[PDB]
Amino acid sequence: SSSVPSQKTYQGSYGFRLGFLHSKSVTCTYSPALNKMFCQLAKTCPVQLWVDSTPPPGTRVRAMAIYKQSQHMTEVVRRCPHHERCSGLAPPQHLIRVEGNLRVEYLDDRNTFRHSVVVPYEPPEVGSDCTTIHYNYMCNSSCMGGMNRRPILTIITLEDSSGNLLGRNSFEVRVCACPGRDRRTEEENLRKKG
Amino acid sequence: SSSVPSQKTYQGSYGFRLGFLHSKSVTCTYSPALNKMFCQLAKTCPVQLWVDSTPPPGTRVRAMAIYKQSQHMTEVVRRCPHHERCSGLAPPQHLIRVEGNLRVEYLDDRNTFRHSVVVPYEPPEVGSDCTTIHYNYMCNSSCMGGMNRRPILTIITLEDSSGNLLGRNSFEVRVCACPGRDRRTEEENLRKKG
DNA sequence: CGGGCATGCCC
DNA sequence: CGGGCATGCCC
Ligand SMILES: *C[C@@H]1C(=O)C2CCN1CC2
Ligand SMILES: *C[C@@H]1C(=O)C2CCN1CC2
Ligand SMILES: *C[C@@H]1C(=O)C2CCN1CC2
Ligand SMILES: *C[C@@H]1C(=O)C2CCN1CC2
Ligand SMILES: *C[C@H]1C(=O)C2CCN1CC2
Ligand SMILES: *C[C@H]1C(=O)C2CCN1CC2
Ligand SMILES: [Zn+2]
Ligand SMILES: [Zn+2]
Repeated sequence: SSSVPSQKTYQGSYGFRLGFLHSKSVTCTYSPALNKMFCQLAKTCPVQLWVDSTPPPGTRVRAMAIYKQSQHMTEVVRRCPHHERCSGLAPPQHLIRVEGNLRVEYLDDRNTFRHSVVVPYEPPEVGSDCTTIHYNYMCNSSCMGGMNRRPILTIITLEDSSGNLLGRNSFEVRVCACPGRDRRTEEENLRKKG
Repeated sequence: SSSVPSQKTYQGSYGFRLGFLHSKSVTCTYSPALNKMFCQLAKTCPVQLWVDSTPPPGTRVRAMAIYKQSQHMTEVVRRCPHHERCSGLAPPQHLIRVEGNLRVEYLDDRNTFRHSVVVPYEPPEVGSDCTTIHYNYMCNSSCMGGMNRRPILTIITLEDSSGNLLGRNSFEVRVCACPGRDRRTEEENLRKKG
């Protein structure tokens, strides 16, 4: 009955976890202490999928944004009117895109109105321990009429072809002009005032 | 042949001049030194019309915004996509509105695509030396996808019913959250660095 | 590139 | 209300 998707971590029977590459001026950088990705708008944000056990054929990987703060959780995260107007398969209203994938699907939920982007799950290549997806966030966190400075979480779910939830993980995202500066600022704030 | 309207002051045979009331946190304030109005979005910005001689019946008062800097003069000044979407008679794309007037006309030029807003000229009441029009600016100067931090001029023209230009005056506008702060900052910059 | 201005807003 | 943070950007 809820229109707010769960953000509860569920690593599940397949041992599903997210991973991030190690990285002022940088195009993205991930803070383990904050569980937070800092990245630039319309630029590659790699996310690694790690599993202990192999998902069944036909498993799908869904990404969805939700506002982090309780006061905004019920509002659908959308692209701002400016970036919606300056717009391949991604509807211009969608914040999150996937690049480099020929089987991407963009979904608008008939009941909750929430946007999500889905690609097939593929196991890592021989010798690799993870699968990397290239996400793109098409607005800054600050965009007026869109996220409007409100932090979001990205929720990544592993789902089988039948719709069973196999795993769920989430990370906070700040899309900003200066990821390196802002990560250092927030980590210092955590140490000094958190 | 030009699509850029003239901004040249032409006080003309009727002795046409603009006037402004004397005024942090203030909703508007005019700087004589800068010939610049500082005002808040969607709030009253009174402009006084002064003439030495009485215009003929059917005279009209037109207001139009142009970008002040040479690099942007040829671009039409428009409302940003966010404020256009969150919108009486004024088309949502128009930056400048007039409130309190039952004969307001909003014009989109067929050839130059520029927006303007027009009201009839009315002489001052007995004992008064000027006529006041209440303008509203529907975006901040900073609005992304609109003025985008670029200064504008407002051009006020007195035109007879036949289309003759009787007078022209202009003033710079900064639409901003804190007119009093920003006026003091710019006037200090003028004294120290201008 | 990094230093520092910008400017709506602080929940 | 004013002090000062915010955060894309400096032409
Ligand atoms: C955004 C990511 C990173 O974390 C670094 C810098 C750019 N990409 C790949 C490596
Ligand atoms: C998660 C794995 C690794 O450890 C490296 C970088 C990303 N994938 C493939 C090789
Ligand atoms: C915006 C104008 C002014 O200059 C002062 C303050 C509010 N209005 C009327 C007087
Ligand atoms: C321009 C005139 C004045 O001097 C005062 C204020 C505005 N109008 C009417 C009275
Ligand atoms: C973040 C900051 C930088 O380091 C360069 C890119 C964006 N911004 C301006 C220059
Ligand atoms: C300009 C500044 C003020 O003085 C109040 C109104 C807008 N802004 C925040 C509070
Ligand atoms: Zn945006
Ligand atoms: Zn606007």
